[PDB]
Amino acid sequence: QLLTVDAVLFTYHDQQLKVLLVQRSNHPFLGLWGLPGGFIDETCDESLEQTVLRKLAEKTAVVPPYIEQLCTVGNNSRDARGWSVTVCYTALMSYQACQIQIASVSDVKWWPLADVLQMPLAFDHLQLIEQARERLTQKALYSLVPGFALSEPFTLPELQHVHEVLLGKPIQGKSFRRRVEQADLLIDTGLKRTERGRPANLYCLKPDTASYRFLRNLE
Amino acid sequence: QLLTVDAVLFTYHDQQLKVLLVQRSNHPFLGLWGLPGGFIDETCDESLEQTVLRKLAEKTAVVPPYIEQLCTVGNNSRDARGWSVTVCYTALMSYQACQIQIASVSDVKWWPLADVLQMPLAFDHLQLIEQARERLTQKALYSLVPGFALSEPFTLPELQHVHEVLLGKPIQGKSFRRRVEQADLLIDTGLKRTERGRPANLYCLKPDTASYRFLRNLE
DNA sequence: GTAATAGTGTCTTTAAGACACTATTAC
DNA sequence: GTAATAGTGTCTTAAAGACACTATTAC
Ligand code: NA
Repeated sequence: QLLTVDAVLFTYHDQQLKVLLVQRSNHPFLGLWGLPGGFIDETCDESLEQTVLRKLAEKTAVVPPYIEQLCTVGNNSRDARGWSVTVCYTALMSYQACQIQIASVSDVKWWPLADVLQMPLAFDHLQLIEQARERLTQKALYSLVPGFALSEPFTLPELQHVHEVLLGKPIQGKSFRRRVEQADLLIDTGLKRTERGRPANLYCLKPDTASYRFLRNLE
Repeated sequence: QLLTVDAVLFTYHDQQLKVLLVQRSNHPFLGLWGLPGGFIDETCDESLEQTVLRKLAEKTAVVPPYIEQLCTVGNNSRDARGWSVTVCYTALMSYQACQIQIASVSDVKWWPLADVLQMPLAFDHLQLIEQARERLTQKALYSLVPGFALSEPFTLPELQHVHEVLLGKPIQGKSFRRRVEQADLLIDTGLKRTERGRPANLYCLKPDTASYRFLRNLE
């Protein structure tokens, strides 16, 4: 081993992306903010994914609905002690699902993505986060994967705004709706949610939203 | 460490993909065919990529023009001797650039992709290879990355046929030519290659072919 | 009624598919 | 001339952009 498994976990709340951060309880950089993650445990971990799920669960108490391997970083500069390797994942979950737990804890917090990009973070985690969010931004163009950051069920303009924040620009609502109906990835619950407008349909994500990719990108 | 760094290295020759295999010089499964790869050497390797390149160069004497990290596999099943982690890459290079040297050698061979899918390979390298070509097949739909498997310069129908083999079906020549023209990724050498037909333009790949993605997928 | 937010109709625009038509070589 | 392979012109199709329109709530 000597290897590490980290995760960049995103969610959406307050019309913004937040990212889960954990304050190191060990040297070096004890008390610096970093990504959740840690060493492999061969007694309970049977795959790398099992590890990153365990590290997340140990902080949020829930297994997130979406988890993709992002990349692995390894070199002799990211850590002053020498050669270090991290297998990094990207994940999405809903904010309510775990806000309650992380709040009664001080070494764990949802941070506003936008802020984070200004905080000094452990090792190369800032870069990893940027990489994660870039890849996420890509998925905004050709999947409905961002949906996994919402609570279920959700309205279509909720989903849309999440995409909009990721692309940093508005999206033709009509285009979005067309794509959604076509891709046949949402389950209409028949319920509605009203918030200062016409009541909007509430939908749940079909599982294969994770694997489904659009043939054309948005712009 | 204890980690390993492998590569699925493809090329194209005789209207088919071949993949570089290396016969294990060590136990276990000594003499079984597997991917080129190996341990990290902290004296001379400074990033993971430097490792994989060194492992490839040690067998081909050529640094491949395209290399992207595929994924990292780690669990307790793929190796009977317990927990095992491989960081695996996908690479492309041209066949002639390398054939000469590797024929001089016996524990190294270009294999026809189509065949490899039948012979037994070390550990989980079969799956890795399939992931590799699956993703390569994806790139055929929305990049010109397959080009890196050809020798420079090459004709557009040469490039096209490579895509066609990856997609396992024929492609509309006009569509391809439009896409290529629009993406402004080829350099016309003003040279021509005549082979049983009208002479065809010879082209070189602009470096940024590696990162360029089309807005719409082919079908 | 109005303000607000959800959702549609429909036209224009983009880029791919289909495929017949031309071009340039060896013979 | 024919056969072969490279490359075009152009109509049709699929799916996004733009944007005016209707719908359904709270007040
Ligand atoms: Na990866």
